[PDB]
Amino acid sequence: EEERQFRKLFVQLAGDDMEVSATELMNILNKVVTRHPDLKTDGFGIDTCRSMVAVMDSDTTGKLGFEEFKYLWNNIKKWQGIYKRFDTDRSGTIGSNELPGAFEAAGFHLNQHIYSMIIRRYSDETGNMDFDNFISCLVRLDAMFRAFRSLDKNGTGQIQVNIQEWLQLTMYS
Amino acid sequence: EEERQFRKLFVQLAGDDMEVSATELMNILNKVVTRHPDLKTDGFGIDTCRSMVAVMDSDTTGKLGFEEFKYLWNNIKKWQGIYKRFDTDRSGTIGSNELPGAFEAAGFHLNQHIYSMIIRRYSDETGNMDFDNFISCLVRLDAMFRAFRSLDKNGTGQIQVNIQEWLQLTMYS
Repeated sequence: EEERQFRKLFVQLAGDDMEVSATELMNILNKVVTRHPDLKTDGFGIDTCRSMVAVMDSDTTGKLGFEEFKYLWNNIKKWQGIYKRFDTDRSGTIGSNELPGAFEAAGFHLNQHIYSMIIRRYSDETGNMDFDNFISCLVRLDAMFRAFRSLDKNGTGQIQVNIQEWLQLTMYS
Repeated sequence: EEERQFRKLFVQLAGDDMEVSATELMNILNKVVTRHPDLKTDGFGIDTCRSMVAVMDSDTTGKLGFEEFKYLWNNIKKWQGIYKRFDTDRSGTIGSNELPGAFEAAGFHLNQHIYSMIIRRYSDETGNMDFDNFISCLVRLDAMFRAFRSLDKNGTGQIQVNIQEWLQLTMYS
């Protein structure tokens, strides 16, 4: 299967340590997305890669575990398809007319106000967004929802944070 | 003076609106840092630029006001000097041996643990950090401290957040 292949690659990279670095992850992802007829991207940069590693690095190592990798991978794979589905005219961007649906499909019911900020932060002048930013925005959004949830537990929707917890959850992403 | 010059430029860009866009800001910053004999950088990318605009955009416009610009500008200017001071051998990176001081000098007394995460998130394989990341890391750190503080007020060091406030403070940066 697919994951069994990435396992081989993970073993070729870290062996038993089974932890990939940001640079190594970047190269793995770029072979797939950079060489895609429908994606229109230069591939993931190391900064994005470090974000990806940072948000998945549950046990503060600095690398990516294989299971963490799978969660991240199926996310990019899933969002990749949503990107292609909404970039129907193959222009290399998803428009302001399709983005709301792209986000709903990605797994996020965002409030108008929050949606508006996200768009302003990740869209270009025209209000359009490319594959790179789409994935970057979503990896962060998923990480921030996960960060919130880590401090929730009781399910109240209200959390208490001190500056150390704050910086830890926001800086390390 | 210096700021009076940027005012002229701001007027040449937005006139009375006096609000610069991320792309416009990127071009303004790159003329200065990209053409610097001691910096060793390709200049700020639009993503970094959007972050800069997002963290300063106090009244959710999507652009940068001139006063907001000044705060940001004096920060980059200040951090730029700290970068040069610590990249003494002019290699284009600040080492793991100088970074602690670079951060203290920049205005941050960071706890070992938080410092360690930051470094792992922004340093390269070697533990070294370049001008781009130094500024990127600091713009974010300052923004996160400002975000915390916006919800503090009583000065208790403990804040309460709901998911909307959470996403607003972390996504829009």
